[PDB]
Amino acid sequence: SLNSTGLAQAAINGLNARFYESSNARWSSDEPWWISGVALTMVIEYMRRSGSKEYLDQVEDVIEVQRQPLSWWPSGEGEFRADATDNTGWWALAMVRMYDLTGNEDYLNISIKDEAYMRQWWTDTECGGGLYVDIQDLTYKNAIANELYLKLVASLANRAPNATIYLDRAQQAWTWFLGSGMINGVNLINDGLARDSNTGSCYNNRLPVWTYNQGVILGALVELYHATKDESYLLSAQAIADAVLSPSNGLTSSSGVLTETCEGSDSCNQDQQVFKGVFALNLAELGDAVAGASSDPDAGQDYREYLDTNMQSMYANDRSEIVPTLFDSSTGDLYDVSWSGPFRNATMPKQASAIGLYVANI
Ligand SMILES: OC[C@H]1O[C@H](OC[C@H]2O[C@H](O)[C@@H](O)[C@@H](O)[C@@H]2O)[C@@H](O)[C@@H](O)[C@@H]1O
Ligand SMILES: OC[C@H]1O[C@H](O)[C@@H](O)[C@@H](O)[C@@H]1O
Ligand SMILES: OC[C@H]1O[C@H](O)[C@@H](O)[C@@H](O)[C@@H]1O
Repeated sequence: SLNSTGLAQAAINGLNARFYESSNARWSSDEPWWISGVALTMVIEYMRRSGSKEYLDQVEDVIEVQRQPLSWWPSGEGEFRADATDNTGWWALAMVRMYDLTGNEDYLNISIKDEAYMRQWWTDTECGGGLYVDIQDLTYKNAIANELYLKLVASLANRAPNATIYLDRAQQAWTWFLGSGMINGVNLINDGLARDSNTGSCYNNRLPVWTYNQGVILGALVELYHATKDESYLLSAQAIADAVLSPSNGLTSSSGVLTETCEGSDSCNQDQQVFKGVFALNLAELGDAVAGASSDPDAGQDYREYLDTNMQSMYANDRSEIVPTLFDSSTGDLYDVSWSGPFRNATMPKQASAIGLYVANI
């Protein structure tokens, strides 16, 4: 059959052999720094779900160096506090997984510092809530930043000492998100909000439906369920997932393969190349929570069936292997952006998204 653990490791090896920079303790300095954080999450999640620890030394090197005050944002004072709330949020969630893997209070403390940094740009005076993404400009409360923050406070509500204040913040944050309008008529999440020129009220800006904006919210609702034992959160998550799996909504191909909207025009940029893996890994948390929340053995079978279907398509259609040489004995797998289309080339955001799908099936 298909050993997702073996292919995850081969993909991580391929990510490392092509894109990891030993001298910089980071993958691909020419790609968005926040995608290095996503990559770290995938490697941590692989280790956490497979029981292996083969990349734990490497992960710890990356943390120690990216922990330092950023050259492009020294006012953050390190600990991943960067020039945007979504930048910070990706690394914050990686530290939560780091904590889950190791149990070291140190990583949890980074997440606590990051929550407090992000909340600095939560304002109740515009849109009745939510935080801005552009720390320097304060012109956009989008979906990804508030989804990341929501999943952070919901995670802290399950792990941090003053867990109650985080439960209050997460419940208050989910209420704002739900009533914000970003969840549209088919239970998908548009990119962000826009503000009325004359009235100051906000509305769904009808910008694209990105796959990672339907994933991160699922993890937040799963964490909100673990902290409250309220299945209504799982039900809300399940509706967002169900809309994604529905081919009528354009996210799922006629072959049952997840497809970013830019894949058609072949115009997926550095950011959008990683979106799919973020959704898959989050849907795996939904499927796991759903299967355990009920005695039914078929609970979440469709989410697992979906991830499996997508894995075999990416394995057969999107895969390419590195050429070993007399000097470089490094082996592994490389992956392009389309989980059904051909393999043209591999980039770090595409590779990280491939790892996410394999880890989602581990
Ligand atoms: O490509 C769709 C997104 O494009 C814009 O943001 C790009 C990325 O910039 C940030 O630094 C990262 O943290 C990412 O989270 C973010 O996607 C925004 O318009 C965003 O809302 C779009 O979804
Ligand atoms: O993501 C890469 C990261 O490093 C660059 O040097 C800066 O311009 C940042 O604004 C950017 O976010
Ligand atoms: O339209 C919503 C939003 O779209 C853009 O991506 C942002 O740069 C903002 O200027 C604007 O408010």
